[PDB]
Amino acid sequence: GAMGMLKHISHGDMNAASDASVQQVIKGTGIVKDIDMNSKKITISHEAIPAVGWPAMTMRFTFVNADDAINALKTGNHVDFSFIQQGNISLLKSINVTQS
Ligand SMILES: [Ag+]
Repeated sequence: GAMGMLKHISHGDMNAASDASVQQVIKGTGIVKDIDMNSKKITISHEAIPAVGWPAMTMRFTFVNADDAINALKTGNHVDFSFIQQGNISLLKSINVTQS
């Protein structure tokens, strides 16, 4: 059949929102340096993240649930991630592999 559904392809009609569950979810980047699903800690050598105000250091991030991203995640991989600060505990919400 002739499938030609005239939708707003014109990127300017903002009907969809990029936000949903962003409660100041602090985003950053760095190279994964270790993954421990057992204690749910992922030690990532992370860069200067100005959103939290932390310099380029190696530190572990606690995740709530092992996602498909976290499953396909490997050490040595340069990634961009998103977490929320909880005292000293950096609670990893989501993680994106940008360079493997
Ligand atoms: Ag740190």
